[PDB]
Amino acid sequence: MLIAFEGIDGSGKTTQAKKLYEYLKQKGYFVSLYREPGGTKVGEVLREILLTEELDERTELLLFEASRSKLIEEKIIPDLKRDKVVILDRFVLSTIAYQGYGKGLDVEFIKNLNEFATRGVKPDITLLLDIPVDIALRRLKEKNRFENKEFLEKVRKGFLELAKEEENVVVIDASGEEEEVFKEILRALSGVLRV
Amino acid sequence: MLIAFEGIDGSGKTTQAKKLYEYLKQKGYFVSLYREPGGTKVGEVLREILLTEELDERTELLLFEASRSKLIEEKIIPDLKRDKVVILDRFVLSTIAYQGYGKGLDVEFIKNLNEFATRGVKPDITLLLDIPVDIALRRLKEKNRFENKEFLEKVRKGFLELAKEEENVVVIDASGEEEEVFKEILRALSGVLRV
Repeated sequence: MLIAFEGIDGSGKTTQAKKLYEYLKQKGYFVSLYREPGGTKVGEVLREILLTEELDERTELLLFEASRSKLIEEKIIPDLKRDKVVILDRFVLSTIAYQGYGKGLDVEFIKNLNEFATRGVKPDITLLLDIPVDIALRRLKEKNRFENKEFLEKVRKGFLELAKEEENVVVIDASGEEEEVFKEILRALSGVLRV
Repeated sequence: MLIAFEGIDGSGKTTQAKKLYEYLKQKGYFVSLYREPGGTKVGEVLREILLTEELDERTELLLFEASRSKLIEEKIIPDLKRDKVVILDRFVLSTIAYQGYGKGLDVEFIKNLNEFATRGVKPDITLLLDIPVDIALRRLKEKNRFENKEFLEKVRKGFLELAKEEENVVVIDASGEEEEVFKEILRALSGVLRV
């Protein structure tokens, strides 16, 4: 069982992912929660580089994938083997939406690169937290984060197109309040998990 | 015109601001140098409060802003009208980096409050003296004053985040020696002030 949250910054991926983690453990499941990039010793150091160093979009993409690669081989695959419910804050769709639709890199090449890093491991379900950029931005400012509106509009559209073209993605209206967004997530999850 | 020095404690703001004051004065400009908080009679009164009283972060911000308001209308605006070169040891950027990224207050609100206190008066150029926190702390320690490392790391990052989108902000590598740093400041200044 692999559950992946996707969506633009400010969509509430980290908060909802944590809510789900606590919720499922309480129900008796063995669960893991990882963030991308990061999640492993090597992955976290790369996270630093990515968020502090001046990088061209290509080196950036390669570093995101190397982090993903390490996380997959070191923790995700072994977790799934032990029947743990793995929850990901961000995953493959975001790489495509940001690097592809946002920065202009080739989507098929990104898909091929994602495939390589994850050894073909895909989510049983992907929760796309959709939300208008303006609301996402307000929420980010509350945490003193300021993102590029123009860039995010492109990324938002990218996610929505991806939600149509591929398997197991449920679009969640993440514009509402926390508990309501979370309840909508549980309902989408009732289709793969019994809650 | 107005020149502002910004940066964490130990980045050499006071030392370099004084050096610039001397250099400009010898060149023939009529110069004024003020340090916040303070600069006025009421400001000093607020300065002691800020230094000798337990205050929540919101009250602290309002008193800083009040000292700035008084200094702006009593000295700075009149100085600028008289074509005096005004040099500031600390200014609006520091308030944002410290109270916002440092203590967690709303960055957007702080910027708005900055604007109100200054009546819109902004620097022709802002010199952000960037330096690694451990180096600044070393320098502060040799003066036998100690600052919070965890806090400054947040503040330092804050200053750099601001430097990316705030107007007329020049990042000076303040990790160098005194004369080479001042040389950099003078080069940075040549773009707005033909000394």
